[PDB]
Amino acid sequence: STGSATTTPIDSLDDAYITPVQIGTPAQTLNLDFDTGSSDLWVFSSETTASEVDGQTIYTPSKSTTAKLLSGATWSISYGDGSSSSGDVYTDTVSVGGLTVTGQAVESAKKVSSSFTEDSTIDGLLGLAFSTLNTVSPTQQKTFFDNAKASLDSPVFTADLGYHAPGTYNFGFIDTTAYTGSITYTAVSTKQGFWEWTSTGYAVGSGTFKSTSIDGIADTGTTLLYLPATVVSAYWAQVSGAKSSSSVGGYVFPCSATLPSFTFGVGSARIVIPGDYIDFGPISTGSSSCFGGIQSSAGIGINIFGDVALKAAFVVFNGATTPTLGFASK
Ligand SMILES: Nc1nc(CCc2ccccc2)cc(=O)[nH]1
Repeated sequence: STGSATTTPIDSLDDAYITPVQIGTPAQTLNLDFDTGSSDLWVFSSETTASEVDGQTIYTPSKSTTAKLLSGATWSISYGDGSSSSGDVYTDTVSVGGLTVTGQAVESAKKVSSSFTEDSTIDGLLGLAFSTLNTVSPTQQKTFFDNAKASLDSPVFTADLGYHAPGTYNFGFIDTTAYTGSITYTAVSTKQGFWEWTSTGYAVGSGTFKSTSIDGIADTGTTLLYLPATVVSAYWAQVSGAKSSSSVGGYVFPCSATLPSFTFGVGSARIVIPGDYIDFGPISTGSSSCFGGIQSSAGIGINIFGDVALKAAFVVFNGATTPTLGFASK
């Protein structure tokens, strides 16, 4: 089997991407944030505290003839950015772009943190990291991709995120028309439960390539590109007037600047992130100070190849016996 679904930026800055998902019988379609950096499929629901729901589409398990409460099971997650959610668990039928899993764990939110309430565009998360990170207790549950994998034509999914435009998640096949040149595959460690790999280095604009190992994660659920302070300083030094602001919480730059590109290495291959991808717009409405899309990973403890990086590539999440990641230009 295979599946294919379009993924859409939630706003004009590509702050996150949503993908429609069918849950239950009859289908209830929710727009979920496909997150290769976490491993819970959770949704806003009929059970979510009423004051914590503000425009999201909710899953109502009582209206699904295939929903079954998973006895005694609860979940609670806290993300890298400080947001959180928790609740109980059903198993139900879940489909993505024509691909169906029966008995998928659907984690129904009883509580969500304020950032989720405040964003009406995201109805929940669909985790695509390794199932070892799933938070369901006392019996850990499998991700959508883990459940689907055996049935897929090939045990893979791909992320093709758009810059200011729709993109695609495919399951079970590689669309050879969706990228240019070849796909370069690179080793993955699953020891932290992430798609963790090692970049071979970087370049800033037309500058020469610096060969240096950067360990990090391919994370569709993180918006920005988080890299070591030395690398991030080298980037922003090329932007006149750019400064790290402790009050804002990162590098900001004059909105009138034209930003240089940033290149990262995958083996001998190179993925080029155009300068415009790094512009996250005014820090507050009407400001002429803009927020940078490349930020220091210092004190978050891990480098993160988030959407800023991934949207410059066609990305293969290869779930073979020994997982690997592939990157191509596009
Ligand atoms: N990998 C990853 N996932 C999340 C998911 C939660 C989320 C979703 C949209 C906006 C804000 C928070 C948060 C995070 O920091 N990293």
